[PDB]
Amino acid sequence: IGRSSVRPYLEECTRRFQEMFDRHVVTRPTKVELTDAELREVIDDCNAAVAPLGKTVSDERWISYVGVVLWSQSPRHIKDMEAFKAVCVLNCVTFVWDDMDPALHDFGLFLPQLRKICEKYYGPEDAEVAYEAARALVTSDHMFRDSPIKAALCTTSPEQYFRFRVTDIGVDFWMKMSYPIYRHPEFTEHAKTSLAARMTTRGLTIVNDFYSYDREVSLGQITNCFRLCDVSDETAFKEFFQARLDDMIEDIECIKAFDQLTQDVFLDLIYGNFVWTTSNKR
Amino acid sequence: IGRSSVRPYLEECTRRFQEMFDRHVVTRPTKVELTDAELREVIDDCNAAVAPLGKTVSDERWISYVGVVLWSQSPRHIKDMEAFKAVCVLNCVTFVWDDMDPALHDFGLFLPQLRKICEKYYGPEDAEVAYEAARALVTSDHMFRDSPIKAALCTTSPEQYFRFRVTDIGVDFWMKMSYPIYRHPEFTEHAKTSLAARMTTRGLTIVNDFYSYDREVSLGQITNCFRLCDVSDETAFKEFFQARLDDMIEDIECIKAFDQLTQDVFLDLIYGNFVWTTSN
Ligand code: NA
Ligand code: NA
Repeated sequence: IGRSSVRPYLEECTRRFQEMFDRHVVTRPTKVELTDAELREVIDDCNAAVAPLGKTVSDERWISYVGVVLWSQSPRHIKDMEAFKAVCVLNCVTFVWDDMDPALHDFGLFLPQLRKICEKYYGPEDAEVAYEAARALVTSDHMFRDSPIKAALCTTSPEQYFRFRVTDIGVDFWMKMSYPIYRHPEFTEHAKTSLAARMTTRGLTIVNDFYSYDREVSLGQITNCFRLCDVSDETAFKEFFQARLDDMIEDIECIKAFDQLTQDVFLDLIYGNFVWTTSNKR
Repeated sequence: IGRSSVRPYLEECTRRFQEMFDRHVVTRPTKVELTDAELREVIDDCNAAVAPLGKTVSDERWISYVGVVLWSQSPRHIKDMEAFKAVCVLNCVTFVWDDMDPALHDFGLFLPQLRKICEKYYGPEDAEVAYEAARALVTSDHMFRDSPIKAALCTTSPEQYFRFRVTDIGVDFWMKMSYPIYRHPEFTEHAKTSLAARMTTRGLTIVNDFYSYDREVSLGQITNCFRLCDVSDETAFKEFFQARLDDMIEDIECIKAFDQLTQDVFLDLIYGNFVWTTSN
């Protein structure tokens, strides 16, 4: 990767992200703890869904995927643990699908597994909303592989890039499968209009992109907001990073105008995602 | 702000918007012609949908609303005229609902009517996608009236304002009811991810906001991007307006990376909306 690396800024940016969250969010993420029985159930369902694909995945690997759900949901407000388990399974199986060679992507085998998961854990209406979101995300992933549109949106400006990431980073899917956990009519509506996703996209994506940059550029991946700046130039990098923190701050201050429960969930998502992303486990 | 106006800029901004579309889109909108029978079918369904509200709407009002669909769809690519009629009806009855005293908003009576429209004109899955978009939009409006969240998103920055308008100005609804008109797999997916709405929100909202500004500020409505600048300050106004034209241009040039049918639809929507808005 040569000088296209954020390694020189890794510690300072980690410190600044945390400082920002401490100043602006205050409430520290907590990890939801599943019983051994609940985790086993989650993992069994994950294994079942990827079995048709001939994937064997260890518990260790599943638990490494699931941690983002354990850290980035909002334990204060959980009301439906069946829905919580659905989010665990769906998150994990999607990560596995995403890590597969796309030439092995058999949608005909995988999509009915997603449907079977949703029907197990959600009521009829919610199962359809979660399933459609999952189907929309994997379909978009397939459409945007080596696509000129992805190139155009990702390289034009931060505005076009984040617009693309509202779907691509997975947060619209996340919101559409997570609202049944909270049974909160306002949150449910913000999830369904995708306003929830639009509010949280930058705080999730900027953190994810920062910590994935070196790995991605080494693999020739273009979907990272830091590709819009000359990371090798400390002055240009610091300018850009400050602009991204300011974006995160503006979003967070606006999130604080939503009703209390909704803003707890949105902020626990953005902050919890950062805690997980930086964890030794991750 | 209550007595502000963009009247002094009306002619110049109209010319500039048109000049921009001529330079960046080139292909001009054309109006879909409904047969007499199709227009009567649309009007009859509109009337039926709003009848339970005790709402009496003139044919001329229906026609004034339906013109946005006739001008802003993409005639070169229309495949399914039943879907097209559904968008006519859904568009018109949502306008009428929007124009009513919200105290008269009986969702119990209105939502089953929207469901009936969707079930008449769309196949089963598309009927569900359209109805859910309609329901989300009208439920959103009800949640945001006088909400501190709307205030926050509309006054903070253009980024927050447009983010709110992806839903609030109706474009996500429009895409999710319009894809069955085209039956084009790529467009259908961009509509269902809402990328379609994200790409076209600024070009629709900046135009709608400019021409609705005087009416809206006089009614204390805060959902207008021009309230983010002092329209009484000519230099400030020109700077702001140029920034919004630059936003529209950037979205349009990015839209041209999409597949040809999809870009045709997106650009016909933004440019058609401008043509209808200026004639209505
Ligand atoms: Na948390
Ligand atoms: Na047109």
